[PDB]
Amino acid sequence: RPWQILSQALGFPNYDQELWWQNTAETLNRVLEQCDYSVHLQYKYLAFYHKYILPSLGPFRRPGVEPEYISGLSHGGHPLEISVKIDKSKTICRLGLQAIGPLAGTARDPLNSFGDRELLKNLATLLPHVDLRLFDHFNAQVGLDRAQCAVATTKLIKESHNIVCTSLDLKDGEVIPKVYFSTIPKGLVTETPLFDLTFAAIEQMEVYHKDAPLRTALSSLKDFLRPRVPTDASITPPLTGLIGVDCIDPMLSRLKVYLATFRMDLSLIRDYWTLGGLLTDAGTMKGLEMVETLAKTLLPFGINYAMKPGTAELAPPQIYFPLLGINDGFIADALVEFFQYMGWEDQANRYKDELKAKFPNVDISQTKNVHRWLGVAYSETKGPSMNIYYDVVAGNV
Amino acid sequence: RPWQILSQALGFPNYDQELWWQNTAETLNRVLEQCDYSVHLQYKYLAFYHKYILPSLGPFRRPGVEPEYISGLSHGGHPLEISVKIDKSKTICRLGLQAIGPLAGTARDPLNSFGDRELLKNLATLLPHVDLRLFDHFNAQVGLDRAQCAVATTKLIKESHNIVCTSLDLKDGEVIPKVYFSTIPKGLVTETPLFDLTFAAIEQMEVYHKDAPLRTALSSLKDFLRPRVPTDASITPPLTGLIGVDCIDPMLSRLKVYLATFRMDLSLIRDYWTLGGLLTDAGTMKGLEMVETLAKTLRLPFGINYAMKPGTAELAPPQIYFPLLGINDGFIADALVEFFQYMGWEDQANRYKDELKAKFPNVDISQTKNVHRWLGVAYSETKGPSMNIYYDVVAGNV
Amino acid sequence: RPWQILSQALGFPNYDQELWWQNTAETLNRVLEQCDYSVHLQYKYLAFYHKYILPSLGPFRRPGVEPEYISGLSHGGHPLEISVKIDKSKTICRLGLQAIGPLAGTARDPLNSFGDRELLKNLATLLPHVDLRLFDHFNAQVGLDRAQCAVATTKLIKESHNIVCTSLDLKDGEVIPKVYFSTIPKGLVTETPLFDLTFAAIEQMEVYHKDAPLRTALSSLKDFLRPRVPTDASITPPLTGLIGVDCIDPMLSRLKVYLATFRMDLSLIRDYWTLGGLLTDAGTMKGLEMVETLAKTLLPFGINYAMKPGTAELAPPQIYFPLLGINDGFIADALVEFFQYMGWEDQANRYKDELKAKFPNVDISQTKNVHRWLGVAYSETKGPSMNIYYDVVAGNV
Amino acid sequence: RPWQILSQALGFPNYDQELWWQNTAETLNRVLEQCDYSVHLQYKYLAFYHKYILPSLGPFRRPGVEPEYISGLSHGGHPLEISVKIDKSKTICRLGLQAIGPLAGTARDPLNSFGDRELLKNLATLLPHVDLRLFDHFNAQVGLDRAQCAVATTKLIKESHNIVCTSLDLKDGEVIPKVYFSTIPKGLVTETPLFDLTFAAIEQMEVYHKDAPLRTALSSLKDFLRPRVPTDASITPPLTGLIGVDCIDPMLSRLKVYLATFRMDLSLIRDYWTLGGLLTDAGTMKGLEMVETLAKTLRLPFGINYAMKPGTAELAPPQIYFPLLGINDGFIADALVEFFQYMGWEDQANRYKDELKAKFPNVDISQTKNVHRWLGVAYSETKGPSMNIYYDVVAGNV
Ligand SMILES: CC(C)=CCC/C(C)=C/CSP(=O)(O)OP(=O)(O)O
Ligand SMILES: CC(C)=CCC/C(C)=C/CSP(=O)(O)OP(=O)(O)O
Ligand SMILES: CC(C)=CCC/C(C)=C/CSP(=O)(O)OP(=O)(O)O
Ligand SMILES: CC(C)=CCC/C(C)=C/CSP(=O)(O)OP(=O)(O)O
Repeated sequence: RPWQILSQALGFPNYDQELWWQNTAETLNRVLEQCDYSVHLQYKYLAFYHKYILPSLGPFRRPGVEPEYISGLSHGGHPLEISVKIDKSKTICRLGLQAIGPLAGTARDPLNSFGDRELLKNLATLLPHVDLRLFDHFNAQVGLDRAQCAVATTKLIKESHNIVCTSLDLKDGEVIPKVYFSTIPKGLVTETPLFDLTFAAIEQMEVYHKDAPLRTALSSLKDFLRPRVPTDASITPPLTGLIGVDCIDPMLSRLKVYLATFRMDLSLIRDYWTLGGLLTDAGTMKGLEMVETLAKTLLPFGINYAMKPGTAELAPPQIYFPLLGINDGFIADALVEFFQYMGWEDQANRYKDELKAKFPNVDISQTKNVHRWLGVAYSETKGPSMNIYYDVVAGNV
Repeated sequence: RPWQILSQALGFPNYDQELWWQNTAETLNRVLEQCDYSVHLQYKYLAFYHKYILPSLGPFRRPGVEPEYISGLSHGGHPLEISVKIDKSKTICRLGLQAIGPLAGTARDPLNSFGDRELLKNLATLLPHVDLRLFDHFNAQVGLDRAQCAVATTKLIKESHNIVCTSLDLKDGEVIPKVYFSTIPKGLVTETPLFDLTFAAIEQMEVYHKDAPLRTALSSLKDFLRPRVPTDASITPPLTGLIGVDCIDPMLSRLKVYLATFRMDLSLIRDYWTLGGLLTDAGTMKGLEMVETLAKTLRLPFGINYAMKPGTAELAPPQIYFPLLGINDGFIADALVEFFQYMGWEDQANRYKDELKAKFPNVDISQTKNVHRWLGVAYSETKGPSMNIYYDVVAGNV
Repeated sequence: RPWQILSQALGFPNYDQELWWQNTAETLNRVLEQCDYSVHLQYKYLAFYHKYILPSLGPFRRPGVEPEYISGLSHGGHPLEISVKIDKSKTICRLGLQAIGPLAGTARDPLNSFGDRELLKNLATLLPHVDLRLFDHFNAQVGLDRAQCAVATTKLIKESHNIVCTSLDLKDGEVIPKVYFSTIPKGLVTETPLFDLTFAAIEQMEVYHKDAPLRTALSSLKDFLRPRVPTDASITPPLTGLIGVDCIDPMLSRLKVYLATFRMDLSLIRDYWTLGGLLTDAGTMKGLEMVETLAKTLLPFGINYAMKPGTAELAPPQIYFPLLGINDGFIADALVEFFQYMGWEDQANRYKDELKAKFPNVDISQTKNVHRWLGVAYSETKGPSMNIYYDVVAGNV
Repeated sequence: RPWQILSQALGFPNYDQELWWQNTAETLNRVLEQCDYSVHLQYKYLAFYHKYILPSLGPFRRPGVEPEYISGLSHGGHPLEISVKIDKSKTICRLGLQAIGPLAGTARDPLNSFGDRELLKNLATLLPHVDLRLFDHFNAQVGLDRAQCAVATTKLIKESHNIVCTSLDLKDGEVIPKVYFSTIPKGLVTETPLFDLTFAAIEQMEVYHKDAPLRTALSSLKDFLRPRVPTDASITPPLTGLIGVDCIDPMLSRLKVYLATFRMDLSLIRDYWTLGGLLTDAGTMKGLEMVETLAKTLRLPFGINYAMKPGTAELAPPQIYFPLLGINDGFIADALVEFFQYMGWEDQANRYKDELKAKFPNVDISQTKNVHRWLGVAYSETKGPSMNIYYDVVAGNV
């Protein structure tokens, strides 16, 4: 199998990398097989993962070895998730990580401020269409100096000592990077409202200055958000907690504004999904029915508003449900049910057996940490989709 | 001597780093001695240089070995300069380089777009006061993607295939980084006027949005520049060719707008120095007299660098850079002696020549015309007059 | 194709590595395909080649860039050859290289004394059955200190400033390393006879002390060689110029003693092949007829005497014919003829078309440097075989 | 101070290297000062240490972070010691380490078989007189393949999962490497007597084949050892546990055979020191009196190290190593003062305690029992008496 062949051919520079491979790569290869990637792409993505991602992952937290940097991306503190994005017809695999610098979580780098960009630089000489300009824009607007990073660490739990996260879509035959910047450290240290910071960073983008439609969409979103998030500097959910961009040509990149909140019920889902009554069309409502059904059939909730240059009008957000603490066999049975409801019979009929085969070392009827998040979306052009995020290390140990 | 001891202690990871050391470090150690740095700071800076700068300099261009990336920073194509900044009371040493990535000047990195930031990241875990926000801001506004970088290379000579360069001030026992971003590649690829792209990038700075005084100073500079630099997309002089920032807290960083031009005479000097009559105070006029005198005493373009600080509403006189490539270095030394006497810096005058010879022991500097590359002169209200002398260190050694 | 997929997935740390890949890896992948390696082994070997060999190859000599170290392994000074070993039924691909240290050919490393062992160390943590003890034994007996290496360089042409060479057999599904140590630098600097040095280094092996049969074989070989190679310190071919070992368990390793000479004619072939009349059996003679025929149908000639612990009796050597300067289309037509004579009809019928497909950038009817060496062997148990060494860079530029 | 300046100039590639520096370099700089190394040599050695030794030390074992490889070189499992060698006229500093590979103590490298050679290769391009031939010889004779290394790990406690270690003498402004190869893993895996495997490896040396005098000295040592060490395959004392060489021209290298044993009293000391009566000369007897006196003034095994040089036919007295782990370090300091007075080294006696406290400022050395780990004593016909004091530097700092 590719993951075994690459281990034979490449070995490992060090033991943490070897332990990362032994705890993730068989799962990754399985996901790729299940999603119908050809063998040549399996090799491509696994070889890429070996060379670029393994060294980015830092030490492998395990009994007796407590790293200096502890990630919020997973239950055991490992800076890695693997996700799938499921349509009617097809499934795409994606990696989410934090790239860990070698002084991360110590005085010289308290918020792991440098590793992700270093990874992106290696990707920019690897891949012709990687563009770092929006990364650099937002790193400039929300990043902090060393002293400020140290102040932020005294105000934040260990699992939130970060400023950026990276995801890599393994799509078509390419690697497509996207990043998310956190607003909280800058809000805490500057005592500036999260809302003001978020929109000020956005309004200073080059593309915002050139694109009237984006400015119109952003003004509707600010109207919607202003009354719903804090006006003061407090970290009171609901709040504008992340800004996401795609590492592509800025005029093509989707700009994402992510809300985090700890309350969700039907009223709130409806409010978020329709932007308080702004969106009342049939596509929107069909999406809403999906999301309501999913909630009935079934960490903060997330709401992600995505905007593109050239589009004046806002769409429904993607909504993220946290699943940590809920039985993974229950979740699987629920998703089978939801897939049937969506008419995705094939996905329903394979979901549970494929889930087990992804995570052979664990008994999913006994685990509660393997499914970590579920995202749901509905797009006027693309259709409905569902994003499932897995704590791959929890699924392997 | 420190440069020799460090060569013995540390060796070299490869032969290009060894050649960079054998052509630069003895000079650098000399400069630091001549500037009255203590032995401990000589070690600090030479060890820093070995660890951080040698790998950043890439291959050492030499007969039989042509790198893929050729720098415009020096005559022989070497991405390094060493400068001194001279006052009444003190002299400080500065390094200027381009950090060369390992695929620089090839399809995967046509304009060497990544090495300087990588160096800066390493400096940010080394030094507590290094700040990358303004670097990242301007890299975002004036940097180009790979395909654009490839287009730019078809429109620029090999020595101008760059977007950024870095200087490191070796001051107060610290290393203070500053960078300069080139506007030309973006201007060429986007067919936008240099003046428009320069000020649009500046106007999107976070600090510009928060600081009324900086906006006001910028606004006076634009009024001065707009009728003097092109309004079209042409690359013709005087032009806004570089944006400089200091890699420190954005609220403390000096923002620089550098003009390049070929034409200079006393009336242009006055125009640049006084911003066409805007500045008429005694300090300004005393400065002007100094700069005129230097010009009389004395091909690359002239430079004119307008430096602005958040919290300051008013423009000061720029620093003026005289290009010295092609002029005999013994003449330049005699000219500087003369100028130092005129400023009343007798001690600097009496040591300049002997010190120059001792900086460059492997070459006869009276026979060279490329060792002195630039001379910058400045006057400050609070700080006094200063002179910046930029040396092509490799031309001084090979 | 694997070589293209790996280039997409891995990129290159630097431009010399990229140029090595662009001048060799398509050829390598072609060789592996032609030899019926499965796709999974093609990936294994090409990924291995990317990770381990590319950085070992040093700079890529090209117009305007003259490295400090110039290899004798190829016509353009590149430290690389690809060879095939052909039987009746099957063909095996092998890599020959010098691993170039980053100070090679300069005062701090005048004879490139360190790179090969550094490569072997990385292989010893990659591959479970790699054994370095014989490497270290011979490096101890024939290696030189810095001053001695500098003296040797004043007495040797630039293309012979080396002490070790490495080959990697890509066999079964493994990588099997072998090395060759040169005796000449130590002979020159110490003014010791090459014969004395060679046998003294051998007689100090641990396995020689434990294995009576090897000592008996070695005593017959010394009897045969003593009158034929110099008794003085001169570098007068015929001479004992290399010692070869396999980097495996010393009790399994073949020990090789390689003679170089500039004269070969029928008398001498017969003398070398039969060890001056010692070997007169039917297998030996059948081998001799092969070798004579090959010579008629068609750098020093080489003669390689291989011995194994547990075997008291010497076998016929492998004989190496240099082909540099001879037309590569002529060579191909000759080999087709020789293959037919051996009854290897299938090999004959595909040789020329496969050769062209290995080296598509060149016209083999116009080149004289692509075939560099040919080795012929006959083994009592294994049968006849032929080793063809290609200047892969000459075949690509 | 140099250790601080280098930390400022160089920083650290990772947090384990930073912790190694923060627990060792201040001590090391102190030792070098105390030994009257000039500031330039202090820089030379501390910069060398930063570049070459810090990466070789692997992870810094500490609460919450357990490495895969645990060294027997120190009490806390840290692969580092610092020693001083004291004469009448001078004191020199030595580093002892294991160079830890990145897969050490795991399936791909169970006995850390590659790191020390890799360090030595880097030293061989750094320093002109470093020679790897004897290293490679003994690595060939006593080193093991992966499967054998895995077998050995099942028969040895974690702290003895090693085959080699390295010392670096910081002498004459140079770095002089030496190594010690363990015989036990080969003895265990092959079930061969340690005595037989030790001498078979020695007897295959190129220099042994060329040097009649060394063979003769070896022959006298074997006669002495054969009735004292086991004839069977057992790992019981006194045993031939290490072979030491200097990484120099084989014809100049001292070959060492190190015995380990637990039992010592005055009659055993005499036996080891005189080789059971073989040596009876005045120098030898004067040495013996010294060593007896030290023993009276004063768990790891005792060591006895027999050092032989090509061209010398006759055996000299060994160096004897007293194990000091578990004994109070204030007592040891008082004992050494007493011994120094007895040797007539008044100045060394008068400074020993104060200097010890200044070497280890972060710990109260009067409360510790692991900081002094070994004390070696030697007498040489030509050179005089000497004392080697080995410190667990990390135990002196944490
Ligand atoms: C770890 C935190 C803060 C939230 C977990 C959920 C998460 C990382 C959503 C990322 S948005 P994304 O995966 O990029 O959604 P798509 O546009 O790729 O479909
Ligand atoms: C314009 C071209 C071709 C190269 C750049 C010229 C150059 C080295 C400008 C340096 S300005 P700088 O050294 O930063 O002067 P200060 O403001 O530090 O006094
Ligand atoms: C470059 C020089 C000195 C000779 C060229 C021929 C050469 C390298 C023969 C190697 S012997 P080898 O390839 O290992 O023969 P096999 O036992 O592998 O069949
Ligand atoms: C025997 C065990 C458990 C560890 C080795 C003990 C050790 C550090 C011996 C060093 S002998 P050494 O420092 O080389 O003495 P010198 O001959 O240099 O005077």
